[PDB]
Amino acid sequence: MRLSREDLLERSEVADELLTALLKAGVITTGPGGFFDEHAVVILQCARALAEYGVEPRHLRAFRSAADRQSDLIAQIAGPLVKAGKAGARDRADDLAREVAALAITLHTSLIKSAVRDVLH
Amino acid sequence: MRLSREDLLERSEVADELLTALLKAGVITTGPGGFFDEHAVVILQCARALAEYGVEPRHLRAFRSAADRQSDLIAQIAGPLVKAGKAGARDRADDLAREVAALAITLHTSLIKSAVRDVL
Ligand SMILES: CCC[C@@H](CC(C)(O)O)[C@@H](CO)C[C@H](O)CCCCC(=O)O
Ligand code: NA
Repeated sequence: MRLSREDLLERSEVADELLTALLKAGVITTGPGGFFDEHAVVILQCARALAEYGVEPRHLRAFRSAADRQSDLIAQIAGPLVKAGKAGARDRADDLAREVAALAITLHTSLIKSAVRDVLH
Repeated sequence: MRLSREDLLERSEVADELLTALLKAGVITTGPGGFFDEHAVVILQCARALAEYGVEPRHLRAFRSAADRQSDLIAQIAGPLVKAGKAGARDRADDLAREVAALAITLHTSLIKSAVRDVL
């Protein structure tokens, strides 16, 4: 989805001032057309909950820098697979790259959960 | 959630060689108690599927590197909340620290999904 700023605030139930803080810290960004996506809703809701635990938007800036680097590693794997999707009537040619990107994200997420478990216990 | 190496191989359904390679490369590890967790099963499952698409275990090292650094940032945010847990009559409670850690991971995952969709 393509959400305006106001659409994002309504869906997230977060204050405009928190969104402004997250934008100015580079944590959240608009997509290339200047809209927000569905992930922005979740990011803003998590950021609000985290602010309530004393974590200010500027302290999430590292998460974003790391996410961008990981996204590039994932694109290296999935990008060349865009052309390899089945293109029959019933197919959509992007599905294979999406599947591969999703596997990589799941892998990565699980690695972080694992590493966190270990450092907190 | 405390899995032996055999439990991990049977649950993940991957070849012994793949696990061996992932261990050697540092991508998968046991916890401090010496065993594997439920996350290891998912990691192995995903790694096998990714291998089928071209991704060698060696190539997953960059993922592991990054995940460890992210866990260190998460520990810095969540670690101080261990002592703030709602222990009740107990001496300890890590539930707040776990919640903060879970939020942070969700946020980070969502940041990745957003960036991937943009790049692709
Ligand atoms: C939200 C759940 C995951 C997310 C995974 C992805 C594409 O970001 O890696 C996907 C679900 O597969 C969101 C979109 O529904 C997929 C549209 C195709 C875009 C793509 O190929 O990257
Ligand atoms: Na956009």
